[PDB]
Amino acid sequence: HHHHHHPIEADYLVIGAGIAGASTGYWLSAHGRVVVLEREAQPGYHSTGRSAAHYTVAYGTPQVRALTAASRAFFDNPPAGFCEHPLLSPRPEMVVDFSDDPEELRRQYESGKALVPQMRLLDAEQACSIVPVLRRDKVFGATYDPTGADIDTDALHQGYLRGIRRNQGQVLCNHEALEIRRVDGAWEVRCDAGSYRAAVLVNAAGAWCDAIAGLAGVRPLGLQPKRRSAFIFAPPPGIDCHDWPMLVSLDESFYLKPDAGMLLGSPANADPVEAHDVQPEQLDIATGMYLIEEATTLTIRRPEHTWAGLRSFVADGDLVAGYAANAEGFFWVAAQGGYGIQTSAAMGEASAALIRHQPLPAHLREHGLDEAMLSPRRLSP
Ligand SMILES: Cc1cc2nc3c(=O)[nH]c(=O)nc-3n(C[C@H](O)[C@H](O)[C@H](O)COP(=O)(O)OP(=O)(O)OC[C@H]3O[C@@H](n4cnc5c(N)ncnc54)[C@H](O)[C@@H]3O)c2cc1C
Ligand SMILES: N=C(N)NCCCC(=N)C(=O)O
Repeated sequence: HHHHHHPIEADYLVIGAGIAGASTGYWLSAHGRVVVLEREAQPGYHSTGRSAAHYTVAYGTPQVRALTAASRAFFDNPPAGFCEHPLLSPRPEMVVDFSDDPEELRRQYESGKALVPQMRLLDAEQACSIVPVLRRDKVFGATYDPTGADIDTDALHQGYLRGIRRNQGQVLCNHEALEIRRVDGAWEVRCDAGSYRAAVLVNAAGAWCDAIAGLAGVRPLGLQPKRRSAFIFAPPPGIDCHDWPMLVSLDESFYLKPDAGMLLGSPANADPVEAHDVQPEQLDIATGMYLIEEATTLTIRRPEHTWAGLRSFVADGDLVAGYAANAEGFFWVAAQGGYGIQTSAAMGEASAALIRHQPLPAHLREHGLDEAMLSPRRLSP
């Protein structure tokens, strides 16, 4: 009974315009008609705008580390015209043992060194020389990754979206997918003003990927969104922190990193929650501030900014890029966890290749990636 536009035909409908949908759509867009359907009025309102992203490697898991390592080539040397300014800024990471767990510290050093030969093992004095506000009594040693970097997430994100548009793709905000149905050989998505059809449905909906499967009648993966809060605060007068590394506790109880001339802190939490527009909890912010004030001489005045975002995982902690078993044309780009920005170039290129029934590109295979490692089929016996 209500008017709708005539349906729009495409080759791939991408649900979600965050880093997952943008990166996959970027690499698809040279090959066919891409339409990205995004619920919000902007593409980076959810997790992709909430990360203050950092890059490493040295450290998630074999699959995560391989996706991250394979992404660096694009970040450091993206195609001409992709963006105006460098995407990465140097920002070593120092993981400090505040627990007195030398065996764990040595484990993480040996493991990181295997992918990052410049990985170093520091004693407590060396850690305190690098971040001089550390309390020496609280520090037992550290690892140091000289190769870490900060990511200009908004430039990267906007570069992917711009590339889609330059290849005649569409990025449509205020286009929540409300219904999804397999109709005459295509996936057909109803948005509030009209419908969209394509042989391939690319589910890149962040914390909402299982909700999208629910609209489509496709068995979900068991994705678990987890809240992480962060805040920005001023350093004390006389503390010149702008060149400090990313500092993380060995047991991931907190982290602290410069963000320009301010400091970013976080309790590095992972509280399981439903997919929603998540807000910071006061106990998260108070805990992060408490732990920083205990580990360092800093005292924290009232934050300038607080927020939280969702880091969404499947059971094994690995990302998912692959067609659903038994659901023709439904492709998952999911379970980015805490790693969606730093893995986005390899995930985007790999997912687009697999959607198109193509082998993974050599340079990805050389970093120890294969289709099986990415597939949702591994979550089932
Ligand atoms: C505090 C914090 C720190 C982090 N640090 C880092 C870091 O250092 N490095 C790193 O790589 N990552 C980091 N992350 C993780 C990173 O934020 C996520 O992995 C990444 O942003 C996930 O991207 P996404 O595209 O899957 O999700 P999102 O950006 O949330 O995008 C999903 C999109 O789908 C849309 N959508 C949902 N349902 C529908 C629907 N029905 N119709 C249409 N659109 C829909 C949403 O509106 C949203 O825009 C951090 C995250 C947090 C919160
Ligand atoms: N880099 C580490 N070794 N751990 C710090 C995690 C930072 C991060 N990607 C996040 O908050 O999701």
